[PDB]
Amino acid sequence: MASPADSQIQFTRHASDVLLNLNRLRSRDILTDVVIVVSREQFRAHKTVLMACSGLFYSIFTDQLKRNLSVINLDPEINPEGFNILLDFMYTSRLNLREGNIMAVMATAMYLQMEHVVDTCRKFIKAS
Amino acid sequence: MASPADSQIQFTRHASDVLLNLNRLRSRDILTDVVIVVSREQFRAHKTVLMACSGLFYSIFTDQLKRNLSVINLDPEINPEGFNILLDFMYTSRLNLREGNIMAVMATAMYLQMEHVVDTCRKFIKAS
Ligand SMILES: Cn1ccc2c(ccn2CC(=O)Nc2ccncc2Cl)c1=O
Ligand SMILES: Cn1ccc2c(ccn2CC(=O)Nc2ccncc2Cl)c1=O
Repeated sequence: MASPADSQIQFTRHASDVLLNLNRLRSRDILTDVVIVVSREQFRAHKTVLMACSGLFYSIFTDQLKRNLSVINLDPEINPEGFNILLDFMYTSRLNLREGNIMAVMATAMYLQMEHVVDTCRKFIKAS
Repeated sequence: MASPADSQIQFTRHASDVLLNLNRLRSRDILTDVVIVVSREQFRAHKTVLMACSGLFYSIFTDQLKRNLSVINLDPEINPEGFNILLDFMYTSRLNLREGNIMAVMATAMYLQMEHVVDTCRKFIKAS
């Protein structure tokens, strides 16, 4: 006895509402379970959201060896501004690309294994 | 120095992709942190997603007194089928309403404090 997801009532704003509420929990540090250290800066997040948005974080936390880490030290060459823009993106679906930050954002998205964002960065370069 | 979310590049499928990947993590029991007990049945979930989708779970886990609970026993009158349909909805944006399940689903959504789903249930009744 079943009901295929395809025949069910679609709530067109549900996914966007969930992501906005996850961002609100991040803003209040509710159930955050990791600190991402990026040179002199620290960013708290939900490992579930990191894994949902990044090949790097997916590959780290899917491994039972690293599943329970509370601190991740990113590569020391990663631009914290680049990382912060992408973390915002993960929690908002909005990507802040500017002439001043495109190379930092693109290099960081390559490291985080966010292929659709890297492609978008290549589109932004083609448009400037 | 800032960039308002409103002037930023919108990824129209990002929120839906995040929610599908959270559902995949739930399907593999990766970083689930609660068991919801509903009479004879048990359902594992992510407290962050429960809080994002339900006034009842928001109010429970926002309280530092209950923030760390690993087990929630729902009211013994809650229909496990009703609960399972709504948990699926939380993780998919798809709501399985049928003549056979509408009253169970609506009663459960009232208990979970999911006002937009209760309203939709009232619309389904008006249409049958
Ligand atoms: C190249 N690459 C690799 C991974 C990736 C992206 C963009 C987002 N993600 C995360 C992801 O797929 N997570 C995931 C996949 C299956 N089950 C659960 C989860 Cl959480 C990417 O571009
Ligand atoms: C009546 N009612 C109450 C709550 C509710 C719904 C539907 C989803 N939610 C969850 C929610 O708002 N969560 C939330 C709010 C602020 N900051 C973080 C989070 Cl996570 C509802 O219909």
